[PDB]
Amino acid sequence: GVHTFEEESTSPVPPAKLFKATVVDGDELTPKLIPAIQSIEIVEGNGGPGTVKKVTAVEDGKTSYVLHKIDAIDEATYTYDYTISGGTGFQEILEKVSFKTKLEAADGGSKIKVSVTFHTKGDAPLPDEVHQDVKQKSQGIFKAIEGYVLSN
Ligand SMILES: O=S(=O)(O)c1cccc2cccc(Nc3ccccc3)c12
Ligand SMILES: O=S(=O)(O)c1cccc2cccc(Nc3ccccc3)c12
Ligand SMILES: O=S(=O)(O)c1cccc2cccc(Nc3ccccc3)c12
Ligand SMILES: O=S(=O)(O)c1cccc2cccc(Nc3ccccc3)c12
Ligand SMILES: O=S(=O)(O)c1cccc2cccc(Nc3ccccc3)c12
Repeated sequence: GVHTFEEESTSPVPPAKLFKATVVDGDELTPKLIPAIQSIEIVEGNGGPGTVKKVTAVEDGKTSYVLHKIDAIDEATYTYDYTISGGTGFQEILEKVSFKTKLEAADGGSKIKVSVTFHTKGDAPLPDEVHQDVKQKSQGIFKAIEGYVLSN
């Protein structure tokens, strides 16, 4: 089953700085800022579309990973589209979740435009708990980096 959500939020950080921290320096900063995430390793490609990253994390003493695949990336338009799937750490009811993110200038800061598509196994509805967990983690990473950028 396919479940789509669209959201907008704002940041006081201007788009080039926010894009650089979250997308270009994200693989270095995320493990430093999020206790559970141990590493983000490129397993295929060189940072362009098709690049696959292995994200390893620890929870309740156990180690697992998921795969992050770049669908599109363009620095000039602050565009970053990526898919989370597979590995040993992914939500059981999900085949994949695809993200389309875009920043634009707003009021000295950034407007953030997101489109999120959950692909559930078979014809399963998206449980509230799975929506909530993917959203909290997505927000957590983005907002940990944003706070870091504000501190510097
Ligand atoms: O929980 S997931 O829904 O995959 C998830 C969804 C959205 C963003 C995520 C970012 C990093 C790690 C995740 N999970 C993860 C879990 C265990 C080990 C490694 C990564 C993320
Ligand atoms: O949502 S339901 O209407 O039961 C449902 C309806 C139709 C197909 C479903 C397939 C898998 C899991 C479900 N439920 C489920 C229940 C608890 C937790 C996670 C998924 C499905
Ligand atoms: O939560 S939001 O404020 O849009 C948000 C804020 C900042 C960064 C985000 C990155 C990915 C998805 C989001 N939203 C999202 C929406 C539904 C499900 C999962 C994530 C992000
Ligand atoms: O902790 S929980 O709400 O369970 C939580 C569980 C899973 C993912 C989370 C992502 C961001 C923030 C949380 N809360 C949080 C609460 C206090 C300080 C920092 C983060 C998340
Ligand atoms: O991760 S902390 O452990 O604080 C940390 C530890 C050691 C050095 C740090 C340098 C800059 C920012 C941090 N964190 C940070 C995160 C969000 C907002 C402001 C600062 C640093």
